[PDB]
Amino acid sequence: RTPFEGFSVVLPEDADLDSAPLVRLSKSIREEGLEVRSLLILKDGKLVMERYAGGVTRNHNHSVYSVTKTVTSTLLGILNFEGVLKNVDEPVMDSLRSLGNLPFPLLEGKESLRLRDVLHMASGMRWSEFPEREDIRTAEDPLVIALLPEVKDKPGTKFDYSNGDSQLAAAVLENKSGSTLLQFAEKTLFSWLDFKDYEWYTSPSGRQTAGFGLRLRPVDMLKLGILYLNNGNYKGKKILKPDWIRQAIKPGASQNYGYQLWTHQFEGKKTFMANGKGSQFVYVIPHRRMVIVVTSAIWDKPINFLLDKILENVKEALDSKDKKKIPEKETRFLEEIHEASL
Repeated sequence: RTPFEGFSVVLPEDADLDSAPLVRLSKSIREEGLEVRSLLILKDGKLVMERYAGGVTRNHNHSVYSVTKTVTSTLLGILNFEGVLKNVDEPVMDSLRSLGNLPFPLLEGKESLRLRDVLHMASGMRWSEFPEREDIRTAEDPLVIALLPEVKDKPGTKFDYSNGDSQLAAAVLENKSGSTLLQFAEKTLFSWLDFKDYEWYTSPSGRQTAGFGLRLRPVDMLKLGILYLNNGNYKGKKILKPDWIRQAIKPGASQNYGYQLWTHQFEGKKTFMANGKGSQFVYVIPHRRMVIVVTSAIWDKPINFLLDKILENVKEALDSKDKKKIPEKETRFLEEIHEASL
């Protein structure tokens, strides 16, 4: 029960959760052979489950893949809080021209793209049809790769899940901040939330990749969720404007995609999440004051499989009549968590 970087560590029952469905969840993960490295559940500010796999400890980091997109959006949010980024309708082109060193053929046809359009994965650049889309992972300059395609659909109208759009969003951040993604994060988000043992893929150009490449501790993923849960406040420090969060969670071109994050529902009520391939999640449930964090290596199932499983059992934990603290229940809980660790 020793507090962990601000967080009280408690039994599910201490936060009005039945531990039994959480034990069943953890057992089901094991016996279905699901490679879940971390599963953290926070409720009412208390860390009620902290499940690590064999070899994984509190201080290990994990590739978070598309969770990186949400971090990118958060950093733009911070620029908005600081007043530097006034308006999501400003053309991305203003930032591209200001950065410079970008040949005109990369810029041609992109004069209408708004920051909103790239945040929404709605640039109109058909990333899904761009044969060299994987080059953003290895090229000298990811921004150059992001600018190779032409704008074909009216910006803001067509959803196409794109690392290129994330990178164009990051260009706005670079121009307005004077810093790369990681540089700005270390001045702001990562400093303010006391992140530890993070790493972010840095291309030869010095630019980070906006859509992927960040590695984080699960506890740091949890803090990112807390920041949104508390409407842009972390431990009494204002970091995001409420208006920014409101816009960020509003569906754009896709009925379920805001500013580099997904909307969802739990108990019929609006929720939202960062997520990444292989089943990485930062899942925020405002009406229950909960954040759920997951890192995994599940490559043979869609990410909704693990998400739905977790949410089913969390619902059972909330609805259960059996919420009394009983030594037998503590032991089965602690023993299952131990087993998962082996």
